[PDB]
Amino acid sequence: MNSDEVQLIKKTWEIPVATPTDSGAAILTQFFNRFPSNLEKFPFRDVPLEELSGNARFRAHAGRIIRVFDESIQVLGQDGDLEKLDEIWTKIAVSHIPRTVSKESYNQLKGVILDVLTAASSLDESQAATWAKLVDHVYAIIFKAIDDDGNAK
Ligand code: HEM
Ligand SMILES: [Cl-]
Ligand SMILES: [Mg+2]
Ligand SMILES: [Mg+2]
Repeated sequence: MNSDEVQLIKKTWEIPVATPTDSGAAILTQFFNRFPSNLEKFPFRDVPLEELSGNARFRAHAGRIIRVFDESIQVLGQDGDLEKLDEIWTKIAVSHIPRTVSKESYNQLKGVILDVLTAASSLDESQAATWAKLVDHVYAIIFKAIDDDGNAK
């Protein structure tokens, strides 16, 4: 990723990261609206869709997605970037093994994250592609740590 691309990610991230609560809720509500089976993994599985963002555990997970991306973006373009991303995302992958989060489930979330960011920062196609390169990189890291069903390899 060239220096222009890193800068673009950093600068466009400033908008959605300014509001972790709303931005994370946009991601996670969309995930559950499109792909409701994923609700069942959480303790808030029976909370009505319109009430999800009021649930504290929903808010915690929503905020985690934003914060982990923020941590990831912070390391870009500087020494140790690849190592630090591998660390971050390997740990995320292993953390979900006890919840059998499948590769399909991750891929469901992937498209929703990119959708939310594209809208939030008004990304053009080229800018969205730069974001997709980052996300695909981190997904490579996740996916070398799990089988298709989300178990350890
Ligand atoms: C960008 C992707 C994601 C990130 C960064 C993320 C991050 C996290 C983190 C940091 C935790 C806390 C782990 C702990 O208890 O120590 C967590 C828990 C959890 N995540 Fe994710 N997650 C992601 C995607 C997903 C997906 C796709 C699902 C699918 C349903 C999911 C389901 C869960 C569940 C069920 C928990 C445990 C909740 C509980 O124990 O009450 N996550 N996630
Ligand atoms: Cl579903
Ligand atoms: Mg297996
Ligand atoms: Mg099994």
